[PDB]
Amino acid sequence: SVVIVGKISFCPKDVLGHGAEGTIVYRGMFDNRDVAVKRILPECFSFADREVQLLRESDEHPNVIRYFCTEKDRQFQYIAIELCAATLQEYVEQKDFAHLGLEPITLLQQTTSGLAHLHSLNIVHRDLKPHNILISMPNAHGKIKAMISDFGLCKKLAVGRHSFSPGTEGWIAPEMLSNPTYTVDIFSAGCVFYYVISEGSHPFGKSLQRQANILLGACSLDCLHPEKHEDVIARELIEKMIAMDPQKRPSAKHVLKHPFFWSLEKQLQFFQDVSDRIEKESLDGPIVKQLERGGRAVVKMDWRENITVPLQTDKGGSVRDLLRAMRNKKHHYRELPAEVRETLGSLPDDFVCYFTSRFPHLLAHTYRAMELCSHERLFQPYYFH
Ligand SMILES: COc1cc(-c2cnc3ccc(NC(C)C)nn23)ccc1C(N)=O
Repeated sequence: SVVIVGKISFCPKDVLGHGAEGTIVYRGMFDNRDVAVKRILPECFSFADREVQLLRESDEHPNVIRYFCTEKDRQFQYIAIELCAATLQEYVEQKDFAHLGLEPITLLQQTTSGLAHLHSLNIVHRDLKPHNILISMPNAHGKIKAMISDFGLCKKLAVGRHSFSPGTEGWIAPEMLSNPTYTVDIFSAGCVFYYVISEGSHPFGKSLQRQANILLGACSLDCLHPEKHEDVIARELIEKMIAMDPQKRPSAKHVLKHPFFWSLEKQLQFFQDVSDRIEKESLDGPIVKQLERGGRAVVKMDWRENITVPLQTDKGGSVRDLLRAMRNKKHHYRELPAEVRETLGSLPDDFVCYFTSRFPHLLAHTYRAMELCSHERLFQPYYFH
């Protein structure tokens, strides 16, 4: 036997999962299309009506679950939505999906892109978590993508930028408990970022302590190494995203421009663009002095003695001179000997990594220092102005 509420139809045996409110997701069909059917209860009819409407307005984005139809009977309301592979919670909690060869930073780009679309439409999610972030079915070209999904707890803003004081514990922003705004979704995103990166951990600890810890601002990003470039860049972003002060949190569009998302080519191109921007530039200059404000430690006192034996043969405590050296070796790469291009190359991937491995604070330091040129035409692909 099957449930038929035309054009929506599902077999009650095929249950994908649940929803804490009493809602249950099934595998079903709408208009000869394989869909996921959500069976919401009469008490929750308000949520579904908000949900269906906000989806009608935003499902055209690729990182937002496609909504199909809504049909009511004498007992329930049914929502036909896009059928996906699994949730982000199942993806992270089961390392079988690893064979799918999905890129963690790309799922997060897709999730942030989906969220950034919502925010632009003046929609705050208020319930962003791994259960609601879904992993699509592979298309004809084998591509899989992340999507936003539980639209029940959303709120559309208007003239002003304020929400009033609600969700699922462990992922709620501190201000929603204690005015709240789009930055509530940035906090929940920050937690989701660390959870995928750490392959299961959460900044605020174990599932039951998490919300009590958010209230106390007691967190840990200890899966991130202080001297591993990949982890260092990741920490920078996550720390700002999970800030106890909403004012200190970056916007969705700010998050998408962060080096965390940059390719190895982009990472190297940024080092070219900055070292090209410096000179002609005097030390007394507010750009040079801001960049020199620090390492020393970033450059590990002398950036020459920690470099490879064949490269050192080809000031020694300057980030400005280290980046100038990098520019000179990148430019004159094919007009350089085989011995030095073997230990450094191949350009661009293995080239930039040679310095990011040996100096894990170089990109993180240069990026937040060079934030002074955030308005410049040259630095538009690096910051959000
Ligand atoms: C989180 O709930 C949703 C899930 C789906 C959905 C679509 N395809 C799949 C495949 C597996 C699956 N696993 C279950 C939920 C554990 N869910 N799901 C679609 C929409 C919603 C919503 N809350 O609106």
